[PDB]
Amino acid sequence: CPRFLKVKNWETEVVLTDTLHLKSTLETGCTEYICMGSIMHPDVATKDQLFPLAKEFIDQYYSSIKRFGSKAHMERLEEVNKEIDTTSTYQLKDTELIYGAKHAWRNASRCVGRIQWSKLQVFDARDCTTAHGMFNYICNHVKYATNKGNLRSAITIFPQRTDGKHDFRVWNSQLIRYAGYKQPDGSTLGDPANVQFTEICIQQGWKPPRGRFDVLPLLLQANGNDPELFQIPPELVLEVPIRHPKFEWFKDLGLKWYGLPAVSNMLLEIGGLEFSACPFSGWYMGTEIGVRDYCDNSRYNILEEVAKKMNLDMRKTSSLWKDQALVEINIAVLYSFQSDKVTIVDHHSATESFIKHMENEYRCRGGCPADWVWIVPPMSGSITPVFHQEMLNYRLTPSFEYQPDPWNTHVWK
Amino acid sequence: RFLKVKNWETEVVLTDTLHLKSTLETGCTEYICMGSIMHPATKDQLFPLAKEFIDQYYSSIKRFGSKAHMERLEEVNKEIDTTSTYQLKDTELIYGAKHAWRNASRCVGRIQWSKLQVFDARDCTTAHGMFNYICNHVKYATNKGNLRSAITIFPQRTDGKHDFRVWNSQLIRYAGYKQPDGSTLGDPANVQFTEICIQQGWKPPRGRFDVLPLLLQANGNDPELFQIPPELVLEVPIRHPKFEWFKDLGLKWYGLPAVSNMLLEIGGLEFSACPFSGWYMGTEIGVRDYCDNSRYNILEEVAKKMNLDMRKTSSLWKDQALVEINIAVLYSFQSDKVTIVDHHSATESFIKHMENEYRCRGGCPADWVWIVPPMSGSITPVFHQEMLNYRLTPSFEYQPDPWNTHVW
Ligand code: HEM
Ligand code: HEM
Ligand SMILES: Cc1cc(N)nc(CCc2cc(F)cc(CCCN(C)C)c2)c1
Ligand SMILES: Cc1cc(N)nc(CCc2cc(F)cc(CCCN(C)C)c2)c1
Ligand SMILES: C[C@H](O)[C@H](O)[C@H]1CNc2nc(N)[nH]c(=O)c2N1
Ligand SMILES: C[C@H](O)[C@H](O)[C@H]1CNc2nc(N)[nH]c(=O)c2N1
Ligand SMILES: [Zn+2]
Repeated sequence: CPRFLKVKNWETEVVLTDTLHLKSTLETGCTEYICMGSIMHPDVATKDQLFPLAKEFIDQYYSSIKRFGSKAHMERLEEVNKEIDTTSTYQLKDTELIYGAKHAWRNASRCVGRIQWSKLQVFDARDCTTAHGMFNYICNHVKYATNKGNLRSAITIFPQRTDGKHDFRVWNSQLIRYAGYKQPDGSTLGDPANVQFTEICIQQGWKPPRGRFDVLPLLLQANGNDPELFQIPPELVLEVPIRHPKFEWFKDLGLKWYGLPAVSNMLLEIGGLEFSACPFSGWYMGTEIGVRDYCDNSRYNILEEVAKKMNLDMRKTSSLWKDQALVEINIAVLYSFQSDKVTIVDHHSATESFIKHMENEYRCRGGCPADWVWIVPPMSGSITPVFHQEMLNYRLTPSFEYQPDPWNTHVWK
Repeated sequence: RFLKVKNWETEVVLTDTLHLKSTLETGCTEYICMGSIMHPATKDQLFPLAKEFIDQYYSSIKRFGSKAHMERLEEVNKEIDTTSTYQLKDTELIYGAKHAWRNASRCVGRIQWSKLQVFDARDCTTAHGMFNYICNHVKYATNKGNLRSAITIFPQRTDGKHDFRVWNSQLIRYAGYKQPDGSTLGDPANVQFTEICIQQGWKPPRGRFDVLPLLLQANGNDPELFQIPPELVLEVPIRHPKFEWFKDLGLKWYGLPAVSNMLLEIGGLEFSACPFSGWYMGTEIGVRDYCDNSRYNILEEVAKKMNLDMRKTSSLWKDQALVEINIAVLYSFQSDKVTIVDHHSATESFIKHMENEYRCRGGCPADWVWIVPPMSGSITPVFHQEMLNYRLTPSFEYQPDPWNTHVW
């Protein structure tokens, strides 16, 4: 592979040079003959597999703190090595764990918000043993992160995988989500995305209110055991009713959303250790709710209903009645959130911030992996600075990975 | 391997077998992906390239291994042998150009690929002949508003020394003038080229929408200026359906989109001059041309007349300004019976086209980065459609700008 690579910005002619792609660890899916850049998704580790993985991470950590080749560095290596040799695994120091989680965020190519990567609160929950213990740690995460609307990014990290039969998993894809109920007539109430999971919850014992914005319970699995339901204290779930600064009728749509974006189905990998339960949270970009949650045809799909109340021509597609209703929904989402002092970033600010971030990364780190397909907002793309930015995408470790859905793999006791 | 693509909205899955047929590299490796990078012969090189092409021609017409097929291979062989190149049959020229359109991973219009009008201009020898050939393309392809797809093909490369090149990247584009005060009149994307025309003796009207003259190079010779007759250049006054103040903005665009700087490649032959044209997707003009900061840049101005709050980015004034600008663009073309496709319709057609391609051809290369409209992305059905990109041949490829390699 070639040493230096170039990326161009076609709006500013700025040309950056990427040396970091050389440290790529795993596969992208692409080959010389085919590219999978638009493809969404392209039993444990043995000793000899783990040794080099771990050393790589350690060396990396000691090169960050400017102690590479030091006495503490070589001594750490020998300790880690002795530990894999005898126990088939090892354990990360609190320092290593915190560096590793910040660095998996920093390396997350699909994430437009990584300018904040270094400010992340890491909650070590490796001492956990039960679902109640999990429910407790998560509740504290929610309360810390939410901070009364002044959100703060945090991760809570549960015990790492051992033999595969003793995983900790959060069964909810995200900590806070709205239920979805299939009707007998085929129509759906709530968030259609979450139907399968809502059914699981109901079978597992949940009594559903059967409403449009019913907050799902946590379903928590510890040490390989069957999952258990716990409801989140509603006082811990900050929520924003959606109104519009011009249209008085917009609140009549009875729309709200949750203030905390919190991913709980991804696997954090550090030094070859697998953290199968590692919920993290930040704050929302306006478009996530205004465009995807609200407007996607298979989600809340309110475009037609907002169009009606706007009195738009809806026969001709070229009237652009859809794009007009879309902008106005996203105007209301940013308005509601700012007026309740809940932290939220518009897609112009975020993309501008990210270009800044990327440039500093190229400067200081010799590169910054990025997934243009994910990075570019799902509305008004070309009018944001990232659209015109060339981005090399590759996978650096530590990283956040996808993992199978637990209800597909779990062995019921 | 077979590969699968899923649409995440409909959950439809398609199976790609076609990708097995490509050979050209994409740029990516198993470790680095360049899906967002814009720009990632001899007798012995020439024959197998020619052979594969003929093979798939005679396979597409269901006469594979025929006597017709066998002599063609023989004909082509003896010809490369004794001439270091070979000429395409007319049937093969037409197939090669339609199929190069068909393999254009970055084109959303490809549902139309087979209704391509093909203009053979391989008997051309001067810049004057080119100009006459181009005028005819423009005039046919414009057709009084009812746009039709066409391509014109000038003689193939031979030795690099005698290349045919249209120097305009597009047959019709507005001029760009640098001002003493730093700013730019006309089109800022064209400013260099405009000054190469002026340097060649073009008299610029120094205006915001001055059609640039043709700069044609024939057989490796110096380029020569030529004005397209105005009656062949259809343009549209851009006006708004509800905003009666919009016309006062002074916006017009040309009706005919026509890329003239690329390079058609068939059976290992290089047509360095092959202007093709179809019709516009509204966003091409409404978003990119008018609203990029390095283009016409009118969002500030429009949102002013629209009287929006322009103090904070989070009031999404740009996103409002943008939608109204694109409404006008569609409404102007439609009102003038000039062909245009909106991005909702062009995307639907594409998804339908993909279905067709998979169904009968086992795949359809697509560049998601380019296929997704530059506005309202996820409310079009292609945002949610997974696409595989790979380079099938014949293809349209890029080439060095002429003024970087030509000696006078
Ligand atoms: C601090 C505020 C943050 C903002 C504004 C932000 C922004 C975003 C956005 C808009 C997306 C796309 C979401 C989607 O389309 O589903 C995303 C994805 C992602 N973000 Fe962030 N993020 C933030 C914090 C974080 C943190 C704290 C982490 C990890 C520690 C993280 C890691 C990721 C990852 C791994 C993805 C990809 C998700 C997937 O593949 O499904 N982000 N981010
Ligand atoms: C007939 C109606 C057509 C429509 C609606 C259409 C639409 C589009 C659009 C919107 C783009 C993106 C270009 C940009 O944003 O810069 C594009 C690209 C492209 N189209 Fe089409 N097109 C049409 C006809 C054609 C024809 C006749 C050809 C060739 C025979 C063609 C081949 C291509 C190629 C090669 C690109 C890639 C441009 C590049 O790489 O710079 N298209 N098309
Ligand atoms: C950490 C973080 C910050 C931020 N601003 N946004 C996120 C994503 C939040 C989220 C919240 C949510 F409810 C669903 C999703 C993804 C749904 C599945 N995808 C693959 C189609 C994501 C995460
Ligand atoms: C054949 C065709 C059909 C159609 N609807 N649109 C096109 C492109 C028209 C066009 C016309 C034009 F003047 C410039 C461009 C893009 C120039 C390069 N970009 C990346 C900075 C494109 C071509
Ligand atoms: C098929 C395609 O990859 C898929 O629809 C992607 C496109 N880009 C995206 N970008 C973001 N940020 N989030 C998404 O869910 C998607 N979806
Ligand atoms: C860097 C990136 O490749 C560049 O901004 C691309 C993105 N997608 C595009 N898509 C179209 N249709 N036209 C373009 O010029 C671009 N530009
Ligand atoms: Zn790729």
